[PDB]
Amino acid sequence: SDSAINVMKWKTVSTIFLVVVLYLIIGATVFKALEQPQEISQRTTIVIQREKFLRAHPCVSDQELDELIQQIVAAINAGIIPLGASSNQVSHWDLGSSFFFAGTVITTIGFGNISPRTEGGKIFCIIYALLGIPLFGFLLAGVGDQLGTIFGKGIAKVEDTFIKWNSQTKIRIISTIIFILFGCVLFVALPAVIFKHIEGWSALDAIYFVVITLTTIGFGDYVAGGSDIEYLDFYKPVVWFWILVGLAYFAAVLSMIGDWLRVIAKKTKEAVGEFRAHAAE
Amino acid sequence: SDSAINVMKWKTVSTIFLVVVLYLIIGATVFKALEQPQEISQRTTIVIQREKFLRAHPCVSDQELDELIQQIVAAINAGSHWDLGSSFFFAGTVITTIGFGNISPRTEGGKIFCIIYALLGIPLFGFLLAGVGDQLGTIFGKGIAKVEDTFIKWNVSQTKIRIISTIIFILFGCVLFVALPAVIFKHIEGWSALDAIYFVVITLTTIGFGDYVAGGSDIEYLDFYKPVVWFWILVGLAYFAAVLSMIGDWLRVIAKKTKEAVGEFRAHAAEWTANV
Ligand SMILES: CS(=O)(=O)Nc1ccc(C(=O)NCc2ccc(Cl)cc2Cl)cc1
Ligand SMILES: CS(=O)(=O)Nc1ccc(C(=O)NCc2ccc(Cl)cc2Cl)cc1
Ligand SMILES: CCCCCCCCCCCCCCCC
Ligand SMILES: CCCCCCCCCC
Ligand SMILES: CCCCCCCCCC
Ligand SMILES: CCCCCCCCCC
Ligand SMILES: CCCCCCCC
Ligand SMILES: CCCCCCCC
Ligand SMILES: [K+]
Ligand SMILES: [K+]
Ligand SMILES: [K+]
Ligand SMILES: [K+]
Ligand SMILES: [K+]
Repeated sequence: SDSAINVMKWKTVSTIFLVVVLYLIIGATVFKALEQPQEISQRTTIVIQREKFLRAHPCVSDQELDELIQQIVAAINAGIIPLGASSNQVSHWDLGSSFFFAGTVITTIGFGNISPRTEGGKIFCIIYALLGIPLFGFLLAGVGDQLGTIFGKGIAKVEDTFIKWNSQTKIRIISTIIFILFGCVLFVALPAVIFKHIEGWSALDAIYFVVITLTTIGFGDYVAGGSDIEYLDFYKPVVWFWILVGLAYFAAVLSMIGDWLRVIAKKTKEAVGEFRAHAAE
Repeated sequence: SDSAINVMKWKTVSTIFLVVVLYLIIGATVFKALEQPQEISQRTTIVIQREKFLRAHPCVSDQELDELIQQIVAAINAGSHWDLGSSFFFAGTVITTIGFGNISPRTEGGKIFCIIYALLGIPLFGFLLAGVGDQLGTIFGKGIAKVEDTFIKWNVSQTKIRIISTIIFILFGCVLFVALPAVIFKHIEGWSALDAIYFVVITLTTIGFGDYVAGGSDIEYLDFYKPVVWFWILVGLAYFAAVLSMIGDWLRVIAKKTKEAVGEFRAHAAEWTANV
């Protein structure tokens, strides 16, 4: 029965779909709860700064001020810092920042602090992506395998010495804790400590950047290297290598959580089973 | 030899690594080629707009202008952005990992909630998107059951018709998932021809720069539009996941061919050299 299993699939997909829809509603409501306050409190305190310099210089047209701000905002997206005290500046598409940008594309982090304006760039980026993404996948699978058997040598020693009197399936719980623990050391903690001390970011700002970068949501609200500071150039290529491996590690993490959410479904599936079964005597 | 196979692994990974590294250098050089010009040409034509606004409105001092720019820069860090709908959008950007980032959490809590929202939401979404991939997958399977009987009872027959089935995937696919939505984005947002195709590939590859975001301007939006784009993403993502996988498998073959092509090149060479 080829279509009997497919009916059992749609009943699965539709149920999940509604879980996601609900999860989007939960997230939505929590975010507009978290962010509506700081929005209106910065919105109300920006029209203080507007009407302070609306009435301080009426000799400028006053309708043109909002035009001017839109002219500055539009040029900000090309990467400007327009100032009287500073008119000579770095490039956003230098030898290195374009190489960064290839990175943002093939990883699909896509920070977007750098985005192509040139019609050609867009078209080259389309084609650069569609081939580069699947390409990178192989590197990242390879680095996942390489890291995968690396940690396999770590547990071969640990699953023999901790073989005292009394199990197989229970030491599977202890191996996974040491993954997540030692993992979140080199790939979340240690790089966050370095970003904090190098970029100058907060404690959370650096952890947040790490999860945003290595999940590959990559907002761009934080980008490591993106200010003009100094940069030791021991720094820049370490972060490349961090991403390369960090991505691989998170791909496992997110898969692990994926498989956790398999079980927790099967458990709540069976837990609804027993809840329906007893049903008030 | 447990380490003889592992040396054959690292020789694979390292060779790929250098392909990617080289590919990054190729892309880099092409982008700085494409984009260095438009950078300096917009940089030089923005200090025209600066020094025009001293001369066209001397009312403003040179000193208050740098205050003004700092007032704009400070407001850039804020960006309603977090209404009923735009936060729901933002959950979408997170669990899909498109992450347009036109909306990003400023609140310490938002960041922490977003970390946790992502780590659980991403794997969750994966299942929906796998389900929609399966559903779409057997949908197109019914499309080729009809097409692999009418064209396989006459001319140039099978395993080469595997080439013709995959062209009709990519063709009919790029119709509902690249063309048709790009046509609608062009006419709704007001974007160019390329701008809409570019947004599509950027959104559905999930690079999601954010330089284009469908819904992200303050245009009047029909209550038909917003939830169509959701549904577009939901399916569009699935379709591209296949596409990018297909290209992935293409790059398997081309490697195996150049692997074997180096094999024969070394083989005739090394035996030519050896006779001496
Ligand atoms: C605004 S800027 O572009 O002009 N400044 C720079 C910004 C970032 C980098 C860089 O390479 N950072 C490490 C890195 C590597 C690969 C990937 Cl994929 C992502 C990241 Cl974050 C360099 C210059
Ligand atoms: C600058 S703004 O945020 O305040 N304005 C808006 C921006 C976007 C939307 C919206 O609903 N887009 C549809 C959508 C949904 C989910 C995903 Cl993953 C991608 C997309 Cl394109 C609405 C308002
Ligand atoms: C200061 C750093 C904040 C990070 C706090 C850790 C959050 C990680 C939670 C992992 C997801 C499990 C949520 C459990 C809800 C039942
Ligand atoms: C964050 C909560 C999302 C899932 C709802 C739980 C009920 C399970 C339905 C069987
Ligand atoms: C309108 C520009 C489209 C170009 C990219 C489409 C794929 C063809 C590249 C070989
Ligand atoms: C060792 C694998 C060589 C891979 C070559 C990739 C070809 C891309 C050409 C567009
Ligand atoms: C817009 C033209 C790009 C051509 C790329 C070819 C580089 C080998
Ligand atoms: C972009 C072309 C890469 C060619 C390298 C092939 C080495 C086997
Ligand atoms: K992204
Ligand atoms: K992004
Ligand atoms: K992504
Ligand atoms: K992906
Ligand atoms: K982005």
